[PDB]
Amino acid sequence: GMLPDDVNQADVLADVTAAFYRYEKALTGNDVAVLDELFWHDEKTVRYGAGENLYGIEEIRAFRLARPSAGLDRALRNTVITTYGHDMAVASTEFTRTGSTKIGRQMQTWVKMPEGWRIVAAHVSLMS
Amino acid sequence: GMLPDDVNQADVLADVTAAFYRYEKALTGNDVAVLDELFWHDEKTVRYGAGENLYGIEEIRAFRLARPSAGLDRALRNTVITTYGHDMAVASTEFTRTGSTKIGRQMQTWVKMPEGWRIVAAHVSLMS
Ligand SMILES: [Cl-]
Ligand SMILES: [Cl-]
Repeated sequence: GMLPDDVNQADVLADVTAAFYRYEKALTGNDVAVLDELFWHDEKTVRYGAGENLYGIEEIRAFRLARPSAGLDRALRNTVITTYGHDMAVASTEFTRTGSTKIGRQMQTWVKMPEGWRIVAAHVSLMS
Repeated sequence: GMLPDDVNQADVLADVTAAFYRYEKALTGNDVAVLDELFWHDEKTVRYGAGENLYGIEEIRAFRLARPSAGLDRALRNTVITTYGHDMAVASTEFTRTGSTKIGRQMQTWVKMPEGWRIVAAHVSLMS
């Protein structure tokens, strides 16, 4: 049960936030090692990206290596990080790019595993 | 703390799965009252839809009433529902519609509140 006071406990929110910005940096720099580190290592993990639907860490890894590295840098905007209790978080952000005209959105659900905070599901898309 | 045994406990998953399909019913039948009941009533709630970025339950409610009621029906595909401990879940699915050629994706993060299972963040989009 999630009680109202259990939302956004300062310390939980600091850990998750650092983790989020660390993922942000790995993503824009194409640090595939870390991008793999931060994702949950399981067959149930899901990543819906702009042009692909990926199920399991195996497919997400294939994706990562097959992905073009040019124009990965992006500016975030309207970022909302909300924690629930001591081991669950939702990071939501919009983003834009120097090249594009469309607006990007990214939603990620983080869970604290024994190995650390891990993204168990992510959806990334361009707004119509 | 989330150990491997805390993933997909039978009872928790049975509940969240039923809540997920209740929402599916409300969405396709445009049961705005239920659609609202099932979303978390808070300013922090976030819904990224195909063509809009909604922040807070008030913005989400406006959207429900402004939305066209025609063609809301859909077919689900590749649905994955994973629960974490006894009070968080992530439901992800693809979907298609009779008319369209594009593939839809929905991802929802559910938290069990005292009033019940509630979607705290949702992202819907068409694969580009
Ligand atoms: Cl896998
Ligand atoms: Cl609000």
